[PDB]
Amino acid sequence: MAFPELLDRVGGRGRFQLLQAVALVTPILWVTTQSMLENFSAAVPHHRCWVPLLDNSTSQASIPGDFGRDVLLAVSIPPGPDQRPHQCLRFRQPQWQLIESNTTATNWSDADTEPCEDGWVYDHSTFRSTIVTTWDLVCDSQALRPMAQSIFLAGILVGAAVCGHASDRFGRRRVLTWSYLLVSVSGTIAALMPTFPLYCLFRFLVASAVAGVMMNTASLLMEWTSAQAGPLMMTLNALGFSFGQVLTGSVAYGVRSWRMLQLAVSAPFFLFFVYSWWLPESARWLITVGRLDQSLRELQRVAAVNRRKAEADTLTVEVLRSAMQEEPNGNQAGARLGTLLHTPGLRLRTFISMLCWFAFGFTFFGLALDLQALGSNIFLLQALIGIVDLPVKMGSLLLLSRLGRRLCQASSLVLPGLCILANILVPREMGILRSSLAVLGLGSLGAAFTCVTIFSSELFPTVIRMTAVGLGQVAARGGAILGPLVRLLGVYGSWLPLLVYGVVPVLSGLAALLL
Ligand SMILES: CCc1oc2ccccc2c1C(=O)c1cc(Br)c(O)c(Br)c1
Repeated sequence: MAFPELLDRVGGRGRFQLLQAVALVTPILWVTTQSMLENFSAAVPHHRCWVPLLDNSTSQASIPGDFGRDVLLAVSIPPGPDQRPHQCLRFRQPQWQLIESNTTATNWSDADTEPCEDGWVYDHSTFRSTIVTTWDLVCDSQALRPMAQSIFLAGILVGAAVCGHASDRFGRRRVLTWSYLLVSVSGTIAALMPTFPLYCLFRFLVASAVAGVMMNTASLLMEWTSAQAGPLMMTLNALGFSFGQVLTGSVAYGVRSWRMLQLAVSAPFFLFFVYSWWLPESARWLITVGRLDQSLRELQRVAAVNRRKAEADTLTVEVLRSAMQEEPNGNQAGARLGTLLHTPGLRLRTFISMLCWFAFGFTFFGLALDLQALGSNIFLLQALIGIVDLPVKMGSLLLLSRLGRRLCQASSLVLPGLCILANILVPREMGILRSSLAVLGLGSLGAAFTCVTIFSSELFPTVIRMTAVGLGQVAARGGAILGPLVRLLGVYGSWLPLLVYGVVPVLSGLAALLL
């Protein structure tokens, strides 16, 4: 009397699973908002150096002559690479000579310019305040944003590991609801810190709790349903991320202050926590540990929801004990890691699998967090990524049976990569075509994640099937951390970050055909 018999006899498809799927997919949207808020809360607006002549009204009253704002801006600030006033320099001694056109204003030495020691001036047309405006992440401090994003992703990884151990030892629902509470508390606290390091630490905690809640939601959604309806729930979970993208765009358009935006994003998790208590605990894990009475109570409850009390009556403790006896043992999990790499037949498939996992995190998170440089309307670009993803994710499922198994991975990585590499070659004059290629590039990478999850299981044997999938997750998380740090290469040239973000997926796709 295995557990699947009990799950089928109490009802696997009836009602209850739909309600549980809704209640566990709703928080995924806000999980996505928390993950991708860093694009909007930390946007860098156009800035110019602070000038006593222009900004200070006391010096404004002392100006001899009614000089226009553009004239004074040209007098005070050297021109920049894009014919705009330069961001990080200022004339120490106001140059009245530059106004006259009889002198070619080209012989300016760096010794005549000094760093902006009196602050900066930011435009507030599109954003009222970001962390860059608040803590002056400009010039010499421009490299700290990728550090913050990498800290967030490392927090995701550490939280995933810690919550894995905690859910293995204590259960699913308890860790899930405590993750809800910790998300809410940590976000609310982070929305009020005065200094940058405290903000980074509390974002680290938020990321840890987000990883925990995502993993526990996935596990609970998978475990309470029969194997026949698993892919439908996985597809719903995948669509949850696109809906979260759309929600992130809408909410970021709604609120233009980073503190208020963070508070609004972190608020609904308390409402999730308050009702998370009513959710039934997973019966299989309760059977595994040995709390037969609690598992029987949950089984009776869930069968009562399915309006199947007549079949629910005959459940007995001895059947539960037999099911516990029939549970497979996890002792061999220690040696499953070694046999993946030591076996030559298994070694080559793992390396190809890891590269596919690695390419997704490295490419997507290095670009999905940098929509500022890919276009002007960040609000429209954020929503379009979610919108384009849905047709591609569903369309890729149909493509599986027709063109075969092997060709799927290569096509799902080469095409998104080539679009990114085509971004450089397109002239900057055509902005409409320039932005469209980037949208299709990152938008199509969503089908890559969905494909690899299904693909990895079927290759490996059932004995080590679970372990191999876990290794791919670690590589994807590890590749995410290295993503934002690539943007530091932009000082050499603007095309350098895009070349790495395009070349890497292509090689991963081209090496994927050898499986
Ligand atoms: C925003 C969700 C998320 O944040 C992470 C941080 C570190 C490693 C993985 C993730 C991760 C995913 O797994 C993921 C999976 C699928 Br399928 C998607 O279509 C999108 Br979009 C994201």
